[PDB]
Amino acid sequence: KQSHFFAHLSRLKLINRWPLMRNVRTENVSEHSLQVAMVAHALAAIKNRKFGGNVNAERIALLAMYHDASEVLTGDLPTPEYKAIEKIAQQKLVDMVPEELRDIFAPLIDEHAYSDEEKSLVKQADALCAYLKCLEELAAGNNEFLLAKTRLEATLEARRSQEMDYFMEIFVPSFH
Amino acid sequence: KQSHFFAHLSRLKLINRWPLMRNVRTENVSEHSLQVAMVAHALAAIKNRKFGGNVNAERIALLAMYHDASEVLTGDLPTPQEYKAIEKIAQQKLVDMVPEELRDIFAPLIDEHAYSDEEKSLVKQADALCAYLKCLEELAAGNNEFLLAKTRLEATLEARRSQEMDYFMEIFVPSFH
Repeated sequence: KQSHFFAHLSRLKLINRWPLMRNVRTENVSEHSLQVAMVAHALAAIKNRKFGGNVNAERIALLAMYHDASEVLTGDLPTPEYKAIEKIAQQKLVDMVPEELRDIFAPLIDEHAYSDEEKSLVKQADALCAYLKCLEELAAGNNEFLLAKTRLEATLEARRSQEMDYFMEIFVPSFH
Repeated sequence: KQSHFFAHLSRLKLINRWPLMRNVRTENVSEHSLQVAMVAHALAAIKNRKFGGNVNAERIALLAMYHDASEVLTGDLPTPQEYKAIEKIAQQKLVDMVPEELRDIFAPLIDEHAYSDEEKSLVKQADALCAYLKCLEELAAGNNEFLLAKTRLEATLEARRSQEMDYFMEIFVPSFH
């Protein structure tokens, strides 16, 4: 009868990111995830408004909100077959959803269920938010994020798009 | 041409909730908004799935995400009403920061203006639930400062009672210990 799904989701805030480093401010996955939802929805809106897109931006936000949800079960594995830790964790999380509601939540949690465009937008937003964390940490005189900023920059180019270009041009200078 | 909008949104994680009590763990507005969006979405999908709903559950999530956004300009004012006009002012300040070409997208998310009545009701249900869930968390960690808030959030929840909330409470809420 009773599901522990939301009980586990409530632990996202407990999972800390960037653990191999001194952080001026510790960022948890719940915070990261809201920021990614917000950036991803903006990328989607921009693509629709300016670059011919036909994206469900509200849907994109919701995917972004759940994208790192399995980490309540695994913790954060920092990136310098673990896609298999992740797949298992996502399934175990989806298995907690009552059967009659599970088809709602499965494509939110399971990244393999994302269309190629949805996953592109979500991963653009994730890299920008990671990059933006690097700038905030830099701006507060923390040089430990120098390296991370440089590879994030390689990632950002790899995931380059018109909507990212716009975002970077218009909203990112303000983070200095 | 450069907007400070997202630079200000980034600050939501700096704003702390329940300021007048000792918290076992301090909850920020970013952590709250996410949990509200998750709850709001679930209350919308449940209504749709089991109780004859026709709501856009993704729209509802988005709104929930932005419901407290203006608090990056005002901070958090605990629950006691000209303070509504002041929140109205902070919102429009935030809206004014959006590039003109996107402002019609963002304006309705920040101001309680888009909101259809069912849509505003689901977000408020979710906000009350998440306030209540936090009271449960603190009580179960040994913190009696939250009893009183619990008692008054239960009256708020009765007042906002719905079928989909009844479902949520019965299935998902006892597990928070």
